[PDB]
Amino acid sequence: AIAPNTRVLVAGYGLPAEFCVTTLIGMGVEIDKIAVATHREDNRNCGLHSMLRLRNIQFTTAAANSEEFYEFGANFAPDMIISMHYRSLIPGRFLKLAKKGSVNLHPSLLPAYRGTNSVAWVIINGESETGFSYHRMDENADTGAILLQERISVEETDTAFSLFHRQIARAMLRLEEVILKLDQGDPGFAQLGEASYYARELPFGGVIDPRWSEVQIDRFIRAMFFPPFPPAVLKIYYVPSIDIYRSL
Amino acid sequence: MAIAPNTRVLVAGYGLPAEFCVTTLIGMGVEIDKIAVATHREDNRNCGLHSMLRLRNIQFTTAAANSEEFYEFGANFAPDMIISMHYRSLIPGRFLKLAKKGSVNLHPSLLPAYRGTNSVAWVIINGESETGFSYHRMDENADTGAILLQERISVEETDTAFSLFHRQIARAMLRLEEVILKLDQGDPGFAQLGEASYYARELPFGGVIDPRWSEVQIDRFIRAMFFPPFPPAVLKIDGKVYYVPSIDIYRS
Repeated sequence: AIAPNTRVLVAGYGLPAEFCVTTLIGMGVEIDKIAVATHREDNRNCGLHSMLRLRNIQFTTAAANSEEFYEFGANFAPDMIISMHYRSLIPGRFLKLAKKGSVNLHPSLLPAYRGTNSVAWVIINGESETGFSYHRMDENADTGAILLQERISVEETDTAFSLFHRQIARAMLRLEEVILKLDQGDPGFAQLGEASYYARELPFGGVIDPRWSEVQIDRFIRAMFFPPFPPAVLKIYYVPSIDIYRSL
Repeated sequence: MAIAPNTRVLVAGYGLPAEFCVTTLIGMGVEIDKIAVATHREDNRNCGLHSMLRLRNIQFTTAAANSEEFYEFGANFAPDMIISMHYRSLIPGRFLKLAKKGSVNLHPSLLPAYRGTNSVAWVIINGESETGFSYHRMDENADTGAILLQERISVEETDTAFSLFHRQIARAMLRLEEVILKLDQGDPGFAQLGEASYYARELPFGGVIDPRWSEVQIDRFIRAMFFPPFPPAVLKIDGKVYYVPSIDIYRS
């Protein structure tokens, strides 16, 4: 099992966090030993919210930088903090509340592909491999000792949509193991190699430059595929697949 | 090895396992227009799913499993496979027929042991030290058909219905991808073997401790009734009803 009377704060959003809470209940962690920091109910975060309400699990939606959020942590007094797709930077003072520390899920092999749109940028740049990294957190983004990584092959037929969902699914299959490592106080290993980073913004503002090769265009199209967001644009109009691009 | 291109997969399901199943199928490269979901009305446990369906524009029905609307929904979609993930109505033989590659259902017992519906509680109540889950091809009957995948889960002294139910889901989801690939490849699965047993829908002994049971049976029953937000096991002392504490406190 996990050490009894262990207190776990999950900071998270969506399925990953719903799945994490599920896993924790499965490892024996009591309800009063669990707490969730999240964001408001929306069309990705409804499962989490409906579970929090049904099972009466204490939670906050307060902003990560608010005194209300800090107090939610201090009143709970966690042993560990798990970040599952939490969308805001968690201040150092908050992370410091967790006496056994924390773990975040990042869908790249860090220090490669820090930032956001990792799954989109992996496809554009033509990577044959990506993966995910579970890592210990510090005050900074995507930094800290690696507890676990798994390599994910990128396919020629992958879109951002498919790679995003495979990222989640595969990452979940290693979560239990990761919580143990955190519980056992595994220090993990330092990040190393060639670090890269990519921004909030939508790659090339979602528009296809026609001076690119057919190979890069196809990749851009695939990386911009993410329903219900609009797909890539050509100018001459809307291009969700290479066939439709070949039709034009 | 990857799922066949243009595979068409209908998912009949409810709650997280179904949401996770769809996540699993999209990550395996099954395209959205080639996914369909049959589920029930939106309620607490099914929001995750309903919101996904709506956000990603995945076609779905909530029609009753025995309704003509449901049959036609399947017929029109024309699945290669059907995957049941905590679907709550018996799917008729004629619907399952539509899937050329057939179907799979997730059941949280080592079938044919613990057919029926409070598998987790009954496993605890009977003092099993070992249970598991079963992925199986469906036919017209409930809990019948060839096994594609069984995995063992051990039951602990500290397990409750709550803990075990959630470990059943978590652990079962980790074999899902593999099971979809078994169906992809036409694995026939293997006939069910061993002693069958069965348990009905109504809550074991109406949620009530019989004080004449031994300490060890009462221990088990209190654990099997622990499932928030539902009320725990009940003890009657001098014709006067009491809610039991958590086994933690019961054990002192």
